[PDB]
Amino acid sequence: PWTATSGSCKGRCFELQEVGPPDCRCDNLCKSYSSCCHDFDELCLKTARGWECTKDRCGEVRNEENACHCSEDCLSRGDCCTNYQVVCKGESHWVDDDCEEIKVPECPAGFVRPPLIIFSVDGFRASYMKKGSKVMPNIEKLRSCGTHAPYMRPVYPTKTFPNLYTLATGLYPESHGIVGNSMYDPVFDASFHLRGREKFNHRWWGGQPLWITATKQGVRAGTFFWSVSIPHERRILTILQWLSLPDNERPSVYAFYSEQPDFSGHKYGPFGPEMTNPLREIDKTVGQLMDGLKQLRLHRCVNVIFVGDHGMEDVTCDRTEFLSNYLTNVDDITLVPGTLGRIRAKSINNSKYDPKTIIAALTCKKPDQHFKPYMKQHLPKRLHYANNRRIEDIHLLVDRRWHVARKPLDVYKKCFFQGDHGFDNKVNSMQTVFVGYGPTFKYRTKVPPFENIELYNVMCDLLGLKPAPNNGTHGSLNHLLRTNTFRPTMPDEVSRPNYPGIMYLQSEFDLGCTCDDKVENKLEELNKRLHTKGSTKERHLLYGRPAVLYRTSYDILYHTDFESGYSEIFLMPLWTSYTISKQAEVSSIPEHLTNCVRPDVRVSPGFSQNCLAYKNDKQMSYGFLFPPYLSSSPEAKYDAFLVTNMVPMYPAFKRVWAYFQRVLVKKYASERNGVNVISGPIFDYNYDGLRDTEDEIKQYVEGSSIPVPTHYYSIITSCLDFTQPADKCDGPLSVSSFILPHRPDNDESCNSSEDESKWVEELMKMHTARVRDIEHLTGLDFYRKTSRSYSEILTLKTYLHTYES
Ligand SMILES: *[C@@H]1O[C@H](CO)[C@@H](O[C@@H]2O[C@H](CO)[C@@H](O[C@@H]3O[C@H](CO[C@H]4O[C@H](CO)[C@@H](O)[C@H](O[C@H]5O[C@H](CO)[C@@H](O)[C@H](O)[C@@H]5O[C@H]5O[C@H](CO)[C@@H](O)[C@H](O)[C@@H]5O)[C@@H]4O)[C@@H](O)[C@H](O[C@H]4O[C@H](CO)[C@@H](O)[C@H](O)[C@@H]4O[C@H]4O[C@H](CO)[C@@H](O)[C@H](O)[C@@H]4O)[C@@H]3O)[C@H](O)[C@H]2NC(C)=O)[C@H](O)[C@H]1NC(C)=O
Ligand SMILES: NC(=O)[C@@H]1CCN1C(=O)COc1cccc2nsnc12
Ligand SMILES: [Ca+2]
Ligand SMILES: [Ca+2]
Ligand SMILES: [K+]
Ligand code: NA
Ligand SMILES: [Zn+2]
Repeated sequence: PWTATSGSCKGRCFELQEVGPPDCRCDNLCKSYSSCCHDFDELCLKTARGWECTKDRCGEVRNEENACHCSEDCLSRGDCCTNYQVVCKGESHWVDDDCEEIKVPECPAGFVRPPLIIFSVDGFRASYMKKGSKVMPNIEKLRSCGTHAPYMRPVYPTKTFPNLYTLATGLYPESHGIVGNSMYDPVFDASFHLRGREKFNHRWWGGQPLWITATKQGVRAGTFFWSVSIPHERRILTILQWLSLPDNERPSVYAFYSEQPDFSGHKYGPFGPEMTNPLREIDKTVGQLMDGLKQLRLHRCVNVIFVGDHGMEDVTCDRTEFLSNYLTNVDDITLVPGTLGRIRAKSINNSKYDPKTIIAALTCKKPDQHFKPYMKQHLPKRLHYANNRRIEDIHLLVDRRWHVARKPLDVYKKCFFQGDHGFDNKVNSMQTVFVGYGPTFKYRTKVPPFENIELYNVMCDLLGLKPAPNNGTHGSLNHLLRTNTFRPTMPDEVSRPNYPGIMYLQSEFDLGCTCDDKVENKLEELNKRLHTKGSTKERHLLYGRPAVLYRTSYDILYHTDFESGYSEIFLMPLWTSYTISKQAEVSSIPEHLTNCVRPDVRVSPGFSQNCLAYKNDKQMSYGFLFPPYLSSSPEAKYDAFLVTNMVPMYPAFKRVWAYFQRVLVKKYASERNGVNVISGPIFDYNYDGLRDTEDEIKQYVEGSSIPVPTHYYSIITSCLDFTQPADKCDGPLSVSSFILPHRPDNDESCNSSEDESKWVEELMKMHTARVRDIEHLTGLDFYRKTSRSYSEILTLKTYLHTYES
């Protein structure tokens, strides 16, 4: 675009409404667009005499050339140096004052709501709060007096633009569209990059960021972006001047952004000796804001959020893997490189390109290989990184401390750097910070770690806004807040279950199944009837039946050892619930029952699986959701071979599933003092993170209507106080969950030729999940009947067990 830069910034410095080219701009982004009026530096970026009042400037004659003022009129003009009251009026720095609870907002007249200030710091690693604590007194006072988490989990990839835009929208990058710091959109045929002009185009930027949500609901917003050449002292002074505007003109929400400590972290590594100075400097900027707020009498009015986008790991040029050491055809691919890999064909005119051969050439080729290839639909579902045309089908998950590059020349026609980020968002070095301070946040409160996708909802709660639809779980962070909590109701159940009794004779079934189960006592005849009508259901279903939130046809089936919700549409359980006490015994499948499958006389032949389909399907076998190994008695074991408990399983997956059921469930019950397990299938053939309808299923057991799951889940719940058994717990719960990919090979696990005891648990840890992730993939709602507050249950449903030490 052309700009007539001969207009003037007189009286317009850091104006909030941006004017359209060809008119010249005076806003905090004009520099980045080469569009400022000729006099912007002169008028808007004054530097004379620097940023601090000195004793000799106190009561000076106003000089409009000064960067900031120490004259008597400065407080009414809103343009004092932040230290004016300290130097000139005997006041204390905010950091030197005792922490005093802010029970109510203490705001000047005309303030309709406590303003919100988001203070975002690039590359601020979680452990900086403890390791830098001696040189960050302002930050340590926000942290200790307010509400803090030990860390906040970013989104993947743990890069700047994806994380800042997730902070602004509450969306996963797959949904907001900023899926990396570099991208190719094949529909646009356009490329997005850090340097350059394409990234300004609005088409990259999906969802509804907080400043737009605010503006649409009548709440005014400061501009959230700052041109890199505007010094931090000037950003802070601009925020404080905006806070002196008249009521009708004054924003309610503001953002400050620091490029540090990321900028230095890339050069020196996360804990380089050079990193102390950048931490001191950020702390000094926080001190400037808080002193400025105290001058304006806003320091007990404003909610301040101190938040990072991601951490920083040790990474050097010598720890690079080269695709040229794996692929013959390296010139036929494009790689997006570094702390992740994304691969596509160099040319869409190349009908020679085959993803299968590239994946195979990159799979377990070298004993200490520092990346793992995936088709994007096979990535751990917790990453939510697939449902976007900008995310390449082929992905490389790079080990922490490493890079991937196409060939060696890429690394020295561009060592230098000692830090980088972008790795798996569960990696400890990638975690970042959260502090909330103000009237609306709690006083001196620690909260558990949480994900950055949750903050948009809370920022909306802080400003009285209705959030746009997002990936947060609204209410899961109510424990951060003194007031403005959001009081959600549980979703309504959409489908009520049937409770079938005995309706079918054995001879009505023609399923091609056999079982050696013909073995005839009137004591345990009343008992079996009691078990089938749900006499043990209180033991095995501890948190109520899951609610089905979509329209479907399903049956509740009771058994001595487990309860299921059996889908007449999918011909298998949606869910299977069972409790395993610390004392439970593991047993074998008796030799005579190895191939036993039994018709369920509560369920019609036409709503049943059949064994003939599994015999004819040479790729597919079957497993059971309730494990026969954990049967309470020889007689109860027959229930586990019901055709209503069977699910399709590739033999390679049955190795994983059998080890989980035979070894790991009992191990968890031993360690956690009992566990409640809910297991089931997931169908996500379009990798959108959402339950498939039946018309989206791409694979069936050959010759049948039996759909093949993409994944199997388990939710494993126990008492947070492990002195109480899982089935008699009086207080909060503890959960871990997974979503295992249902794959026909174990190529993901490079050690899979060894015994399951060396690789299966490591696979399961990689595919750790939130209960909320399973809710999206299944249309079920769990924990409907506990003694716990709903907000606490929402917090439990967002918990991720990360298995970092
Ligand atoms: C995380 O939270 C988010 C937000 O809540 C969840 O995402 C939502 O999920 C819904 C279902 O997947 C989805 O609703 C669909 O969207 C269509 C309307 O879309 C536009 O409008 C909204 C509102 O302003 C806007 O946000 C959208 O933004 C997307 O697209 C723009 C421009 O392309 C992007 O810049 C932006 O980043 C975003 O991209 C992301 O989402 C899209 C899908 O919209 C993906 O394709 C991208 O990869 C990326 O992830 C849009 O501008 C609506 O038209 C749909 O309705 C059809 O679907 C069914 C199925 O048959 C049918 O019954 C309907 O009547 C209709 O059918 C017809 O169209 C079909 C599809 O073309 C066609 O096949 C049929 O044959 C018919 O012709 C549908 O309602 C909603 O858009 C997104 N929103 C966002 C912001 O992403 C997300 O699910 C959560 N994640 C998890 C894991 O929980
Ligand atoms: N000028 C710049 O390019 C620097 C680098 C980030 N940026 C900022 O000034 C602050 O940046 C953001 C704040 C909120 C949402 C965002 N989505 S992507 N970047 C965002
Ligand atoms: Ca960053
Ligand atoms: Ca789906
Ligand atoms: K088979
Ligand atoms: Na393998
Ligand atoms: Zn960086």
